[PDB]
Amino acid sequence: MKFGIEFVPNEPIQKLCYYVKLAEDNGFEYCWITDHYNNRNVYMALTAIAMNTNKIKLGPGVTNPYVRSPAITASAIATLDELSGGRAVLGIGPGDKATFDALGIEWVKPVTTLKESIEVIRKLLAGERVSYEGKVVKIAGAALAVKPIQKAVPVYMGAQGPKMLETAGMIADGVLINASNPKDFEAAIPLIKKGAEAAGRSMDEIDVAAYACMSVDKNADKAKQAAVPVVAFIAAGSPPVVLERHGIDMEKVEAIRNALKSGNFPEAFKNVDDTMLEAFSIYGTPEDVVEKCKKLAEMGVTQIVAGSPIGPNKETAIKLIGKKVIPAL
Amino acid sequence: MKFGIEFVPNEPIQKLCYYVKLAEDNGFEYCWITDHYNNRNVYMALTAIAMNTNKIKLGPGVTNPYVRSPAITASAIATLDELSGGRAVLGIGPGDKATFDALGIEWVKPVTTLKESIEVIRKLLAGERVSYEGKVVKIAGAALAVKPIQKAVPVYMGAQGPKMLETAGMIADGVLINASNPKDFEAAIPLIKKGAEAAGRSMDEIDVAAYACMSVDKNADKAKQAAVPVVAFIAAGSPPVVLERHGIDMEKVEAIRNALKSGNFPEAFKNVDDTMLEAFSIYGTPEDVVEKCKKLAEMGVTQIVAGSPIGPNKETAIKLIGKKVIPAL
Repeated sequence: MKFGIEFVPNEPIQKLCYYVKLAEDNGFEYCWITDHYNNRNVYMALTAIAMNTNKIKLGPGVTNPYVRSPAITASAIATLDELSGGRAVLGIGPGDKATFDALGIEWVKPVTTLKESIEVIRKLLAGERVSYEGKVVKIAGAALAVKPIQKAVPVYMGAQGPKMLETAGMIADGVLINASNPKDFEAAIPLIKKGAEAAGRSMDEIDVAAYACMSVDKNADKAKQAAVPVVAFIAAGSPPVVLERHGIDMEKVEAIRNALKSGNFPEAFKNVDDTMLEAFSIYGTPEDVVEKCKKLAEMGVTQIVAGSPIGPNKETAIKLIGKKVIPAL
Repeated sequence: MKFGIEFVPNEPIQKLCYYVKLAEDNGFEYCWITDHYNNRNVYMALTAIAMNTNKIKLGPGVTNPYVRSPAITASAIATLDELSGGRAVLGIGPGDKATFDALGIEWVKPVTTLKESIEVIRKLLAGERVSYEGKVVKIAGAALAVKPIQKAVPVYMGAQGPKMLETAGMIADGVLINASNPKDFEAAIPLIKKGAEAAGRSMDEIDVAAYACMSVDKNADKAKQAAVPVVAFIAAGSPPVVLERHGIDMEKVEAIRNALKSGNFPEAFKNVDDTMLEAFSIYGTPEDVVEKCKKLAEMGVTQIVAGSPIGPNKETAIKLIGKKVIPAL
C-alpha cells in the first residue's frame, strides 16, 4: 500500500514545505495540494515544495480544465517535472458549480471537457505540435518549448460519479476517489474496471487512490474528535446515493447543512455521529487505522491519501503514521 | 532613472535565478518575466526568483486576463507578494490574437476586459468580497483568503495603442511601452497624460516604463550586432504608424516579414539596417547608452527596462550596466 498526503495551501508556504518534507522523511510517496482561487497558488506552493524535497511525487490534487487554459496547465506541470527531476503528477477533476458561478465560468459538459483537456495536455507534454478539434477544447498549432523529464507524466482523475469513474478506467493513470470506507470502493471500483475493460487495459495500470479523511492519534478518542469537523463537511456534501449506502440519518445531515450554511460550526459538529465517522473517515489509534487501511486494500485500493485533518496535531500525526502505519502496510 | 530587466523563462529556472540575482546585485530595481504558455510557468519562475532575491521588485511582464481567471491572477500575485515580503508588481496587458487563436480563446473587447479585470483584481487584493457585474467580467461573491503584504500592489499596464494608453493614464500605476526611442514617447506620453487628467491624477503617480531592446558592450559594434535579431522581430511586428514615425524602409520590413514567417533567421537579419537599430534598440558602449537613456528621460520616461538581448553576453552586460550605466543615471 502506497501513502499520499493532502494539504490545502491556506498557511504560509514555508509551513507547508515543512509538513511535506516531514512527510517525505516518514515514507509518504505522494504529495497532493488543492487548487482553489482563494488560497495560495497551487503551482507556486508546489515550486517551493519541490525545492524543499527530493523524492516524493507531487502535484495538484486536483486542478481542473476551467480556471486556466489546459495549455497553461500542461506547461505548469512540465515546469514542475523539470524542477523536481521527474516527480510531477497531474491530479485533475471537473471542478464545481459553486466556484464557477462565483468566477463567471460556464461549466460546459464536464465529462467531455475533462477527457479532451487530458488528451490535449498529454499531447503537449509529449512534445507534439497540437491541432485538436474537440467537441469543447479547440487547439490550433499549439506547442510547448518546456519539456517534462518523465516520458509520460501520470494523470490522476478526480472521479465521484459513474460516468467519470468509467472514463477514468479508459484513460487515467490513477483515480482520486473522495471516500474512506470499503463500501464506497466496492461500488466504485467495478465502474473503473468496466472502463478499463472497454479500453483493453489492465487494472494494474491504474492507481486507485482513497482521497480520505484521516485522523491518527495514540488516543483513539482524540483521533475521533479531530475528524468531526471534516466529516461534518463530507456528510453535508454527500450525494443521496452515498448517504443511503451508509444509512446516515438524514435529519442530522439537514441539521449539519443548516448550521454550515450560517457558519455555526459548533452546532454543525454537534450533529456528527458515530455512523458518519465510520463512513467518512479513517480514524483511531495506529492499530485501528492499519486495520481500516487493510480493508480498503481488499476492495482494490492501492494508494491511501492521508487527508485532513491527518490527526489532532498534523506534525505529531505525520510522524506516527510514518512509524506505526506505513511500515505495517 | 529606475532600471528594470526583462527575461523570457525559456531556460532552466536556476539559470534565470542567477541572472536576476546578478541584476539585483548590480542595482536593478524591477524584474519582469514574460508569460507565455509555451515556456516555463511565469509564477513558478517568479517563486524561485523570489527565493533567490531580497530587494528587487518582481512580477509578470506581462500576464493578461484570458489565459487564467483574473481571480487566479489575483491570488498568484498575492502569493508572490507574501513570499517576497512586499515586492510584487502586476504587469498585465491584453495578450495577442495569435496566441488566443491557437488556444481557442475569443479575444473579447480587449480594452474593456483589461479595465474590468484590473478593477476586480484590485478589489480582491484589497480583501473585499466581490460582486462585480461588468460588461465582460462577472463575479458573484468571490473573496480571497490569501493577502498581499503591500496595501495596494502596483499594476503596470502593457499599452501600445491610443485607447489603451489613455486607459492606463486613468487607472494604472505604471505603463510598459514596447519602445526604445524618444520619438515614440513624445507621441505616447501625451495620451497617458490625457487619461491622467480625465481621472484627476498627477503624472507623478504613473511610472512610465520603456520596455526596451537594450544591447550594451564595451565595443559598440558588437553591441549593435547583438541587437539585430530582436530588432528584426520588432520591426516586423510594428504597426504602420510606428514604421512611418521612424521612416523605416517598408521593403526591408517586408523582406524581414517573409524571412521570419518561413524561419530563415539569417535572411531576416540581413535586412536590418542602421535606421531600424536606432529606432528600435538602445545600443552601444555604456557612454552611448547613458546618453540615449537621458534622451528618453527628457520625454518623461521614469523606468528603463533592459530587455533582450541585454548585451552580446547577458552576464557581462548586466555587470557593465551596473558599473557604468545605472550609476550615471
